[PDB]
Formats: sequence, C-alpha cells, structure tokens
Amino acid sequence: GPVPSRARVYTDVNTHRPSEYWDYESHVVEWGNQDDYQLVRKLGRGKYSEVFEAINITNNEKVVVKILKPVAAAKIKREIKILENLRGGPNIITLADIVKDPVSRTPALVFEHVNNTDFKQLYQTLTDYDIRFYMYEILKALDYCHSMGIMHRDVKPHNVMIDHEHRKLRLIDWGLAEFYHPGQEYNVRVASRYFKGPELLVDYQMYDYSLDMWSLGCMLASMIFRKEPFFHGHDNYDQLVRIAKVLGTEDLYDYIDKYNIELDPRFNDILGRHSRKRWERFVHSENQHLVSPEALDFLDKLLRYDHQSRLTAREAMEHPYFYTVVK
Ligand SMILES: CO/N=C1/NC(=O)C(Cc2ccc3ncccc3c2)=[SH]1
Repeated sequence: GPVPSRARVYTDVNTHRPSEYWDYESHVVEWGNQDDYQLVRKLGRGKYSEVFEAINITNNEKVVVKILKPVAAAKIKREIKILENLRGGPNIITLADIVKDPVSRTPALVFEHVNNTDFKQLYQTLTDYDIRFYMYEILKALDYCHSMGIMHRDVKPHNVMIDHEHRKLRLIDWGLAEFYHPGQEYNVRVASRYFKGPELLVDYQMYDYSLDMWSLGCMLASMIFRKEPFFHGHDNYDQLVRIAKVLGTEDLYDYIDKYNIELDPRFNDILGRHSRKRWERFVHSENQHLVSPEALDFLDKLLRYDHQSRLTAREAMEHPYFYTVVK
C-alpha cells in the first residue's frame, strides 16, 4: 500500500509534550460570562457555526462571537484547545473568551475584532510591496502554529483578516486545525477546493504542515498573476487536472510512484498528458508589475506535488523575495 511520510520539521513536537497539550478531549473549558457580550449584527454563517459582530459591554470593545452548531460535536474541544495553545502567537487570532450561548445551548467563541477589508476588493488590488509584506505576516503565523505542532488545514483568503489601513493581519478559522502526530493518517476532506494540496486530491492521508504551504502557494499565485482562483477546478477531480495543466503530469506520476499511491481510476480518462509550463506563461501586461524573478522562484518552491519538497514556513521567510520587506 502507500509508503509512510513524516514532516521534515517539528516532527515530534507533540510526542515530547504532556498529553494535556494535545489531548483536547480531556480539556476542561473555563467558561466566561455570556452577559458581557451584546450581539450587534450577523456577519455570516459557515456549515458548523454562525458569526456575529458584538460589543464587550465591560470595556466597549468590538468583538466577534462565533456560535458553534451541534454538527461540530466532539471537534469543538479541538478548536478551543488549539486556540488556547496558540494564543499570543504572531498574527494568530486572539480567543478572548468562551461562553455558553443561551439560545443555541452550544459553546460560543469570542475573538478580538479585526477591521478587515474584503479579499475580493483587497488581495487583488495590492502593490508588489504589499503582497510581499502580507505574505511575510501570514508566514509568521504559519511558522508559529507549525512550531507548536498544529496544521491549520484551511489556509485561504477568506481566513486571513486584513486591516489594510493599519497594516495588520490575523489568521482565523481554526475549526479544521489539527495536531500533527508522526505516522497519523488524517482526513483528506480538509481545506477549500481551490487550495487543496495534491496529497488531498490523490487521497494520501499521511500529510503534515506542508499542506498549509501548498495553500499559501495558491494564494501567492492568485495575487501575483491577478487570477482568482489560480487553479480553477469544477470539482475535486478537475482540481487535480487544473494543477497538472500547470505543473505537468510527469512530476505527478513520479509523486504517486514515490509514495506508492493508488490513483483513483477516474483520473485515467481526464488527466491527459501535460508538460510543466514555465511561470512566464502566466505573466501579462496587467500583472507584470507584481512579477519578479524572486516571486517566481518563491512560488515555484511552494507549488510542488511532493509535500516533502516544499519550502517550510521558516525556509520561506528566508527567501530573497522578502529581502525588500522592512524587518
Ligand atoms: C466562518 O468563519 N468562522 C470563523 N472562525 C473564526 O475564527 C473567525 C474569527 C474572526 C475574528 C475576527 C473577525 N473580525 C471581523 C470580522 C470577522 C472576524 C472573524 S470567523
């Protein structure tokens, strides 16, 4: 069957920790007071939660209240434990409180409010310097969570709140996040279609932090080439075909060979044969200002089929693409 794989960094971070750190099921929640928060307006709804803008009446500060639905069940404890483990980390959303919602009867997470500018309006209007600056800020969050033994598993533009006026960024929505344990097989039904790594698309379960680096690569490609999204699949199968039209089929078949993966036979009639395209094929008069040799070299090292071959978050922070960003 498939050959096993391990992360090449932060491999055994959880194994050395007391079970209290990663055994989220045994965690005991410290409940705050629901009366401290007044709901102001509904912001949105996910498949597992409802999100509201609210006011913390004990300091008149704006907050966000995420009311979890029952569908989460046992997974609610995992999100709370991850948020508490990561609290204070660079560019990680701050969990301010956990209260019991009176109406729902399920847990409500209270977060610091970020005055965000919508990604459809924003991440496609940034200058070359701002793409580099915000990417560097997202990498600080990813290196922190990976160093803490956690994979986000849902990196995408909707999950990055940016206050552009204040040049501040937060990585949010830790509801799919998981603790990395070497040798563990994980669910491949994570991340959003356009940001799913090839390991998810070929049903390889022993993935790691490097999944977040593929998703980050997809975001970078969309910003530098001004294409939303970069890999525009119609479903999870066509998603892999879209990737193969760019990266080629030979390196895809080499990846499947290396990990001894059984590729779903439905790919035999749709993948075709493709060669890797040079990154300059995606450059045009509208996006040429955002493209440099350093941006293309960086993107090339994130968008690799072999998850073990992608840059780690710390290696990405060392890349020349970021030499122009004030540190
Ligand atoms: C389906 O989105 N579920 C979420 N998960 C989070 O962690 C959120 C956190 C968050 C944190 C700060 C915000 N600030 C303003 C608007 C939305 C904000 C959202 S929303």
